[PDB]
Amino acid sequence: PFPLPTGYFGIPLGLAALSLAWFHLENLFPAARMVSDVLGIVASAVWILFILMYAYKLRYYFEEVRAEYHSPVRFSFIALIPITTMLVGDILYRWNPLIAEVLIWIGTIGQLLFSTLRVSELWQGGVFEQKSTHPSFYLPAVAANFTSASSLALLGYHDLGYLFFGAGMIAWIIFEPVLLQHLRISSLEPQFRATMGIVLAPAFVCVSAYLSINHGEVDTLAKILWGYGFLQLFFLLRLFPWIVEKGLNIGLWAFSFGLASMANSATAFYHGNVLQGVSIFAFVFSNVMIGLLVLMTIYKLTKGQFFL
Amino acid sequence: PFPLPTGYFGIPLGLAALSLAWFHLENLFPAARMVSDVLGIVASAVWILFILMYAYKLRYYFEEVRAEYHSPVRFSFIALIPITTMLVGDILYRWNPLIAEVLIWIGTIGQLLFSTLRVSELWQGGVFEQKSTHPSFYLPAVAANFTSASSLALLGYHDLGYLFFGAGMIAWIIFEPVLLQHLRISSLEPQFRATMGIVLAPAFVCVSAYLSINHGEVDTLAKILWGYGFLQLFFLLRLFPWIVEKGLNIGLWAFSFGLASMANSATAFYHGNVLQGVSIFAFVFSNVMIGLLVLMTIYKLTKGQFFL
Amino acid sequence: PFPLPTGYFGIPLGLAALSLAWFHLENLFPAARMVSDVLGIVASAVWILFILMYAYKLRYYFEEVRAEYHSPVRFSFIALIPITTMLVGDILYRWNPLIAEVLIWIGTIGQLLFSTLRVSELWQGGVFEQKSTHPSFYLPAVAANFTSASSLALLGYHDLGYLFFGAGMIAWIIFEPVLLQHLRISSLEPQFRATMGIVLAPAFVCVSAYLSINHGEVDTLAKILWGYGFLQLFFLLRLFPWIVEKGLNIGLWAFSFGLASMANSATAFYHGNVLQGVSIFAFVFSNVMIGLLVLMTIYKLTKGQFFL
Repeated sequence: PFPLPTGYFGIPLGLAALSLAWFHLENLFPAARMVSDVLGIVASAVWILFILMYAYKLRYYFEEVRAEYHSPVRFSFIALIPITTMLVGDILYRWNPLIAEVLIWIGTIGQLLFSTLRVSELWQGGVFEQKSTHPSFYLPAVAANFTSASSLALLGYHDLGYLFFGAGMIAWIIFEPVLLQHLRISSLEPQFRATMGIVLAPAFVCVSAYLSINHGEVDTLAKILWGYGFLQLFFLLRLFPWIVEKGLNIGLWAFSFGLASMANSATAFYHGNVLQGVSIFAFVFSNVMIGLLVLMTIYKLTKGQFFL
Repeated sequence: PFPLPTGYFGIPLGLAALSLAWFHLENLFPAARMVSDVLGIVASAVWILFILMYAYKLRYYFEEVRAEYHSPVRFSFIALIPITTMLVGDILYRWNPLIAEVLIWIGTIGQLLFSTLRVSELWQGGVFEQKSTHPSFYLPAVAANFTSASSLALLGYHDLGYLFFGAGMIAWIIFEPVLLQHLRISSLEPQFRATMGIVLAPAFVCVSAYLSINHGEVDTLAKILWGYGFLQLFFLLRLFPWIVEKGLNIGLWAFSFGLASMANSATAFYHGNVLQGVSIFAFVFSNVMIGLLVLMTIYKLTKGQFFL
Repeated sequence: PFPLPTGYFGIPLGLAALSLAWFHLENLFPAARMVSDVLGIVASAVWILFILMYAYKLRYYFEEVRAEYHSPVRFSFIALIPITTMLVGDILYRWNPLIAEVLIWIGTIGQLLFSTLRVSELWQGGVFEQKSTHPSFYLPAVAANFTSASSLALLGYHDLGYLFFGAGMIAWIIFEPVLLQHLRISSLEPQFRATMGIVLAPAFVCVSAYLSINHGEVDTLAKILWGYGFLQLFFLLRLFPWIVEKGLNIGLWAFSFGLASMANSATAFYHGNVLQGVSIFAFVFSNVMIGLLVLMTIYKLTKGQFFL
């Protein structure tokens, strides 16, 4: 097998999302920019390492890449590569806007092409099964569109960002019903339980992208999106002992994207003088959870229980 | 078996919702305030009686309470208690704002905790079944959130009300698809057919809550919500002979929440000079239907076919 | 059987939608009004011919009409008659507003009654099956409501148009999840693959109706709707070789409604100076695709492969 699973890309993804969330606090806190820079540099280094390892996989492990691409469930994790690429471009935009725009466009085109080629292929039927409805399916159809929308908004293409954001939002609200019904009916295997944290992602990622596109204006839509996001957060907090029933694992980084988007939207709301206490609580909670994830990853690295 | 099914809480629930709907017509009609006061007092008395009966059930019938709480389908009716509590708090707000706030907060916390502890347990799987997808599932995930949002808006917490309203709205949008698909596929047993009236509830309850939070402004969202609510109302009117295939019963009070929310939104739309004729028709239809429900309940009480 | 399938009504439907889209370009081009008039006249003639054929069917083939009405899947195509009637009324509104209003009201009442009588009857269950979830179900529940909303907006009834538009939009959002899940799970049979083009319709029909009701003011909702519409357009472009695996057929006109609504929304967006390049591309693409459909229909007619 390949040492690095494609699902490990959630580490740089979450770190970059948290870096952007901290970047949004540049003015109110002098060390916020330093924290954002540190997080962004760490995320960029991790993303570079993972991209090189995935290139090695393509060159010498193309059979596994083909298997995961053709699988009805594992293909969704390949969408983490363009998402993390767009996030790294967003990070670099504070230093080199040209490289940032190049990376953002590369990631947007890559994720759009991947969704067109694979997510639409499922409509043919026969390969996708009722037990293939996993939370990871948000990554190609939902998370990628929101990330592309936010990145394009960062580049100034606000109308194209609106298009991508709407695509992601409607895909999210069109897929989540069947996903939740399947979770209610057919449970979820322990090895796939860590991916339940992706259920927290779309609700907060949508509001983060919307606030990025519309210059951080807190409309009724953003408040509604936090309503659902906090409902989901409470639901998953009550289920966390069941998610980690078999123990802590690197798969819990799936919560990282949701937590970082929650922190970003929390900064946006705090800037708007709306639900300031709730925003502070959400930001602190997301930061503490991501710090615990980082500590767990460090412990796994030291103990050697990280790579496969 | 306890003489009071947990589903009988829809009587005070609908009566209180209609009382608030009439309260909204205080200025336009001099006896509207008297009608609202009468409805609110009757609803409060019925709610107090039912709360005492349920406390008796807890003290001496805790086995049945546990069975209904752990059931994947019957648990949803326990959410009627916090909803009725919040509605009674809303009623009392016109007399004792402090008691109203206390009841509203108690109900909001209770329903949020119930949804977190039970609606999220279903995701574990193995207990919820495809045949457990019933209209009653709206009560914990949807109706409770809308009622909490409207109550908080009544207290002045408009942003928290927006959060709760969005949670309820997105929960409704996420659950209704599978519910309607199941209804199309697996029919519905006669004993559960009376609960089909809850399908009418979310569309009108959402617009009622939205108009409560945003100071009764008729936005495009309210018009859209009435569009879908009237579509569903026509759909259920065509199905009413099928719903009462085995005769009228106290289960028809499930329509009461939808009718009362329709009346409240009708008052809100009439105040805004938007579709005044349709608003008057909806208000009159809701009042007449709830009066018919009250007459049926009185007939059952006299005949002795009310308690189980 | 009867020579003309009820699904052939998509020809006048698509032609009329494209005629309205071109009519929206009256001022920009001198020949735009002439093109719109030609398209509208051809669509009206085809609709008159098909209505006469369907009247002949009712008088002398009522058994087939009853069979398609009672079928859980074939009934949806009967909604094409009121939809095309409303579109023809919209066309005639430029010449005889009174006849246009009469036709629009007749079509609105007919489609509303059909949905109430049949779409709601499916909730009884036992006749609708998991394999009856086809894209054609959009026609009675979604496309009809959007067309009625747009037609009513054309007549000046903007609030009633908003009601119908919201009904259609929420019906679309409530049905698409299970439809896409079924498509992913079970492959659509080749004879029903041509109807996959109806999946493209709702996303663009919704934005077209919204622009018609709100005076073509490009709002965030319109941009979101284009986002999802273009996502679905790419998805179906990837799938087109699979849709026509067994060859081209008159069933491909199902794409006509989606393409024409895309063209109409393209005119609306170009008017507002929002994504002008994308608007031009969408308009040209829709016009070229509908022209290809027209050429295919002409070739089928010449080769005697059009009627059954």
